[PDB]
Formats: sequence, structure tokens, C-alpha cells
Amino acid sequence: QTPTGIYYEVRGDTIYMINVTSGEETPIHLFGVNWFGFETPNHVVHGLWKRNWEDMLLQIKSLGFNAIRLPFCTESVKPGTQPIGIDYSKNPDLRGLDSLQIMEKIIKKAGDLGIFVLLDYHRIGCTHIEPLWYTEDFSEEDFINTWIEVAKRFGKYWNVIGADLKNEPHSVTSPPAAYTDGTGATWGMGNPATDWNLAAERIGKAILKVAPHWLIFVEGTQFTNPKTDSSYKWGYNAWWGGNLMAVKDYPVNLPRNKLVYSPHVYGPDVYNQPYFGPAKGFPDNLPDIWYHHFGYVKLELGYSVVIGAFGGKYGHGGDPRDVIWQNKLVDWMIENKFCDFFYWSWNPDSGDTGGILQDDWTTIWEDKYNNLKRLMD
Ligand SMILES: OC[C@H]1O[C@@H](O[C@H]2[C@H](O)[C@@H](O)[C@H](O[C@H]3[C@H](O)[C@@H](O)[C@H](O[C@H]4[C@H](O)[C@@H](O)[C@H](O)O[C@@H]4CO)O[C@@H]3CO)O[C@@H]2CO)[C@H](O)[C@@H](O)[C@@H]1O
Repeated sequence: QTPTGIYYEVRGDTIYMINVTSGEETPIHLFGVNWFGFETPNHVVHGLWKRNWEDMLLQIKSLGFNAIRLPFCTESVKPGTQPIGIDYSKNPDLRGLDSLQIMEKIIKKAGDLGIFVLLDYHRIGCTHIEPLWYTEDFSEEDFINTWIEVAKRFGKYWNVIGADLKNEPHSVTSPPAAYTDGTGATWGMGNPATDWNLAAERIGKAILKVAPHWLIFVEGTQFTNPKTDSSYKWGYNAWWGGNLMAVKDYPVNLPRNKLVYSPHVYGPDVYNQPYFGPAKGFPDNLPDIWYHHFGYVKLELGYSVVIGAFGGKYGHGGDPRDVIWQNKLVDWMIENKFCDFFYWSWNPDSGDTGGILQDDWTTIWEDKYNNLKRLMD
């Protein structure tokens, strides 16, 4: 039931942490951040060329966080991979090892601070986010077998709540072609080879045999199926990993208490959505959009919903209307009790969102930040 003694499960729409020995059943809430860079060639979380890692953690935590999502790619996971671009004068603690260890160690330090960790299979390649959980030179079986391996080492770390099966399933072409052309993910279309809802069942089942104590995080797709997407005005405008409109009629076939739907959502910085325009309704049009794209999955369906990645900067690195966006969003999450989230990113170098911070990998965006603590409150 659990090697660790800690069993994670979903009750109602709340994530519970259950100490199987003592019997304590504790509802937990995830106030997290995305510590990216493990889905990269540098093979390490970023910003370490300017600072020490626990300072990052300590700094993280002290800001009020209890969980971090660690994006990774296939190589980061296999033994001999070497990171790159780090300043050892600052971090001389880890000597000679597999981005897997700095990784393992990062997880270790996080738990001492009582921080939970969500493992995310971000990229098969260390370059970009493929639209599918397989490629010409990398098969689904290779993907699943890799998730199994990852479910073994990292399975033992008590603060690891589960697996984000695949980071941002999406399309690389537009509908109606995208639906039946096989280059992109779908949901409720029919073909088990592109339907993420069926693939998620196959991958998740494999993961639960090895880590039955874990939670299965299933993100949305970009497009699902013509009938579903055409049912809502902004149906064709959801984010990669942000379309959960097909959950009602095409629920992933996995035990309800192990399943967590994890949509991704963003503002003006990442991509200039059309409903972001005052002409259409920004920003008061936002509640109904979030609702339709994924909100109803918890509010109406009763499933556990965790925002796996959202972020940007109420700010200047670029666009201002992002201020109104991140505001209206946190307001919204509070009104509806969406208290489990993962900010993107704690890394200032997200050319489209920066971290929760600033490039001298030192200071945090005060206002961008004061807005987010409200939720943790
Ligand atoms: O991983 C480290 C790396 O991260 C980079 O940031 C990534 C984001 O993490 C990722 O979520 C983001 O994905 C975007 C994509 O770039 C946009 O082009 C795409 O826009 C979509 C839109 O979402 C759809 O609604 C619309 O219909 O189609 C458009 C595309 O035409 O939206 C997705 C998110 O849903 O990509 C970022 C990178 O570009 C950092 O930038 C990098 O520095 C970090 O090293």
C-alpha cells in the first residue's frame, strides 16, 4: 500500500496524507513553485550560476511554500548525466554526480523543510515539449518503462506526492486536422494512440503498480474532440495542458482516490490570448473561461484539481495587463477554494514569465509576489 508508510489519496476534492502506522489522516494543501531546469541540457534547476541551492529552498519556504514541482526530462533521470553551467565556488556540496542526485538531494532538503515534491515528466527531449508522450525514436513503452524506473528511486521519498504523467500534451497543427492527423494529443476522439485520456490510464496504471501510495496528476490537452471544443466559445483557445473540458464525458479510467486533474493556465506574457482584450471582456470575462476550461472539474464534478503551472509577472519585464490577470486569478482561486497550485516559475529566466523573483537571482517581484501570498493567506 506504501513502502514509505505515507499513503497519499484523494477524498472528496481534497488531498489527504495518511500515516498508515499512526493512523493520522491529514488534509494537505499545496502552495507550490516550479523549480525548473531539470528538463534541460544543463541538467539542473536554474539560477545556480548565481547562488546556493538551499538558499533557494530556504528562500522559497520562508516566503510561505510547502511544495515544489520538479520538471525533468529522460536524460536527467538516467544515471550518468552531467549537469552544466553551475558555480561550484558557491555550491561545493555535491561532488561528481548525476543530475539525478542534485535532484534527489534537492528533494531531500525540501522535505526536511516539510516541502512536498511533485515529479513531472516534462520533456522526452531536453529541447522542447513534444506534443505527445512518444516520438519516432522514443516509444510509449519506453516512456512508461522510464516512468516505472522513476517511480522506484523517487518513490521512497516520503514528501513525493505523485507523478505529473506528461507535461503539457498539445497539438502542433490546427483543427480539424489536429484531431485526426496523429501529430498531436486528443481527448475523447477515439484513437487510443492520441487520446490522452486513454494513454493516461495506461501510464498511470503502470505507475500505481510500482507506487500505489502515489497520486496520479493528469494535465489537460490543448484540443480534445471537435464536439467538445466547439461546445464553448473559447473552446479552441485553451492552453497547452489546460483543456479539461472533456473530463465530464471522457473521465480518465483510474481510481478516483488516486487521481488529480492538473490544468495549466497563463496570462498575457506567455501568449496573447484573444479573450485578453477589453473588446472581448478582459478581465471580468475571466471567471467563466477558467470555469469552462477546467474550473468545473472541481466545482461541479468534485474531482481534486491542482493548478500545475501558472505564472508571469504583474509587471515590466514586459506587459502590464498581466497585473490585472494574475490579480483576478488569485481572487478567483480564493473565491472558489482552489488552494492547491504550483507557480511558474521560481526561475527568473522564463523569457515569458520570469521566476518569482528577478534576474539577479536574488530579489523577488514584491507586488507580483504580494498578490500570490493572499491565497496561502
Ligand atoms: O522549461 C524551461 C523553459 O521554460 C520555458 O517556458 C515555456 C513554458 O514552461 C511552457 O509552458 C510554454 O508553453 C506555451 C508555449 O510557449 C506557447 O507558444 C503556447 O501558446 C499557445 C497557446 O497556449 C494556445 O492557447 C494557442 O491556441 O496556441 C498557442 C501557440 O500558437 O502556450 C504554451 C503554454 O500553454 O512555453 C514556454 C517557452 O516558450 C521558458 O521560456 C524557458 O526560458 C525555460 O528554459
